[PDB]
Amino acid sequence: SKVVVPAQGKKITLQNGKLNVPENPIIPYIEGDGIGVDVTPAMLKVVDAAVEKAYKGERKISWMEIYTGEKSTQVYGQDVWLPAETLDLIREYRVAIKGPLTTPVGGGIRSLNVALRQELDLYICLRPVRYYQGTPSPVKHPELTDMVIFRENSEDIYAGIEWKADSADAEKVIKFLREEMGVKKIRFPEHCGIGIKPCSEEGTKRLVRAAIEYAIANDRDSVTLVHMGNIMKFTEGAFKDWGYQLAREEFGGELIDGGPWLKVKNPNTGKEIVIKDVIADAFLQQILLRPAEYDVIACMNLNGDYISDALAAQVGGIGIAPGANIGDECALFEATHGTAPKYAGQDKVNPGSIILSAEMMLRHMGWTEAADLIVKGMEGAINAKTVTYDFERLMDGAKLLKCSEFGDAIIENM
Amino acid sequence: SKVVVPAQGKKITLQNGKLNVPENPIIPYIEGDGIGVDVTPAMLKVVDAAVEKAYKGERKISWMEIYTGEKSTQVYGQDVWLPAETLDLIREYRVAIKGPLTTPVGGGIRSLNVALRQELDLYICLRPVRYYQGTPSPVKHPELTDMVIFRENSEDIYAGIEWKADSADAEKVIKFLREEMGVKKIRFPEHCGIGIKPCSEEGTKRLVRAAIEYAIANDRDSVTLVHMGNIMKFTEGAFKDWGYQLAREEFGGELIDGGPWLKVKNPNTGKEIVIKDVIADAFLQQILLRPAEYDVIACMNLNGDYISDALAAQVGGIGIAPGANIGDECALFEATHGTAPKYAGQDKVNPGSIILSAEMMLRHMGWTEAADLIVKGMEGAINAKTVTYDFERLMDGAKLLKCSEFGDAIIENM
Repeated sequence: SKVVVPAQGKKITLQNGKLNVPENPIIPYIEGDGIGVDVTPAMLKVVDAAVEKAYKGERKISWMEIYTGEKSTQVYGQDVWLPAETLDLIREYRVAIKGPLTTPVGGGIRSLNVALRQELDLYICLRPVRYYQGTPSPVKHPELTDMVIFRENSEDIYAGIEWKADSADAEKVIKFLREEMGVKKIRFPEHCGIGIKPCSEEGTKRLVRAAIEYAIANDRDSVTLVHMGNIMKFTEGAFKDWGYQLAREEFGGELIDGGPWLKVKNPNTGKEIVIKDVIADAFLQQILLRPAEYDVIACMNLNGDYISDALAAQVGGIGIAPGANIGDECALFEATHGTAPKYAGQDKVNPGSIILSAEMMLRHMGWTEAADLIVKGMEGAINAKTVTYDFERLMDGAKLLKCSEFGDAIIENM
Repeated sequence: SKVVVPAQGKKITLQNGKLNVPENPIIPYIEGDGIGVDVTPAMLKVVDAAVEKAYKGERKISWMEIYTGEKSTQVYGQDVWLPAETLDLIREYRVAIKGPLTTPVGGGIRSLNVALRQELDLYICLRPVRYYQGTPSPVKHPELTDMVIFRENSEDIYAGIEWKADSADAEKVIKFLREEMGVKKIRFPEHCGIGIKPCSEEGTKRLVRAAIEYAIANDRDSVTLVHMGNIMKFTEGAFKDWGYQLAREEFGGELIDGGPWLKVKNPNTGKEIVIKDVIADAFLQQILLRPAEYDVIACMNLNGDYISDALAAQVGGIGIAPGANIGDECALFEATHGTAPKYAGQDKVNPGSIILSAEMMLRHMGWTEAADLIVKGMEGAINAKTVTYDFERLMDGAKLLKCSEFGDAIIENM
């Protein structure tokens, strides 16, 4: 019911782990709640422009609206926050894009962002953060940050295995812990809440396999594994050891000096990719202090969340950091920010994060000329100092532009 | 066996939740491994100076060496990393100080820092981070950071309840989760590692009671509760709700506008302490971007670890951030950094973090004139630009001083 398939357009298809992409492809998009009604029109107008320019008129995306979040209840019953349908059309048309989603409070429904990521097994959350010349930054030297994050999306504490304090189930599990497993380290068991953090071999190796394979494809200098593993030996300490095992076994890694770090062969280039580890709290500090020593990061779901958001802040963008959730069978590109409902409908917020995730969506389909064009576009709009509220409270002599007008400034510069 | 009690000195005593502190008190100190052999001589020389000056000769600390870490095996059997004795002498003499401790790898022995913190129920880890005028910083505006962290120390994932992947126990607990509790959200159960994160009411309220009581004592503007609670409803989401319940019930909190944030009465001053919440990933960004809006932070063990280390980096100090572990019955002041064994014995490392934790130790005994004197001392040593390797690679026209020589520069300036 209510999604209308367009007339002209063909579905993308998978053949030999590679995508066959039509000249006229169907790409679904979820508009988003709150500021989604503003940034999703800017993204469609500028992607459309960037492929009319790049392929001088021969390719054209056919856009199809699908639903999640608040707009879905409007469209069906107030009861439904993620229609079973949406999950099928992201896997069928293989590549889709989304704006922001908030979830109802308390009321059973778990973060919709993670319902989608987990129900479609999008196990790689990829978050590249680089500096755009001319962005107001908090830090002194932000040009030294050019990092790419592979945050694991299927596991960690972020899975949602938790029981309410004084639940009949919470008491069921703490009794099992004290009686059957000999756990003395629980300080207060009466009125206590419990969560489970799982970490496995086949889940941490599929994420670090993609992170090393991406360093090889893009001629990157190092892969850092971050983990708070001196305290959590068997979940984060295990992920450090299992990621090293994999660079030894599937990628032929070899010892530097005498440890712990390894050296890996680029087959396409013969350069030497270093594989290292930093414990995550020291890493949080390492990213402000010695940022050029780090490049590709591989980490678990909660660590990757905090590191990404921190790195995005460092370089000047809570609001223009691109995102992708990727799996073997499909992919979803998303805006990374909140719904921000106070400033919604008014067209003043920044569309940068959703536009730069449409860039990431275009590089993945293999349309790199239209994507390099959307980044030529963003570097000029900003060099020319013409920008949105969030970059103008911060600087001198910038001209203030609305959200629909800033997309038109991206087209001007490509 | 081997700790020698000094001849002149009396033990500190507790009476009515307050300390009775002798003119000639006994304070134990654990030297530390690695750079501990260098920074612990600087701390003793400068504290001794700061009380000969302040009390013109009438008070004198009697220091007593107790043991943990590497030096303990030297002193007893190679088998013992934390002698049962040490735990008794910290609780008996009530206030003690430590240098850094590393733990043996793998080999059963859990992080010695947390064995001490957990076995002595030091449930408040207090970490104040402020900027010292003239420190090389990564960020543009570091003077805006003056924060104090109450990291909870008894719980969270940081407790150490974890089982090896493919352990007989790990399979015991995942079978209980799938069969008896109906857990479907575990992506890969074969070859999977598990950890438990507990969060309770009597544990989160004793930590937030201290954080509000400290804001009242020191005339602070706000108390922020950080939690990644939109994803972890029942451990971190529970700690947000339980900390609000406590400012309503024991401190008379009242609603601002209409939520969620509260307003609390200062009885000593009638000013208005705001109680707010930020979800932890956005907080990590909020600390770089709007740092003046935050003051006292209350958070769980893993969150408090990452936030502290990040805040310490922001302002210019991985290596001069003070620390205290506090409980109802005793307290331990510590250096926050690693053992750094490469640079050990050579006397080149910074002694700032252990000295500034001896400051914190002196304010707690109630000797505030000797403590204000140790901070007059550090602000001048740095204004005068005379400093250690770690602050000299970073700046212009500084004179290079060794570690024992930098303590002598702190005495000069008080």
